[PDB]
Amino acid sequence: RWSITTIHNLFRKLTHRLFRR
Repeated sequence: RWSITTIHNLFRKLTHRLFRR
């Protein structure tokens, strides 16, 4: 369970390798 409200932006690119979906 990944609860990322706005931070999702700093992850969508940072962890894009994992959250590529």
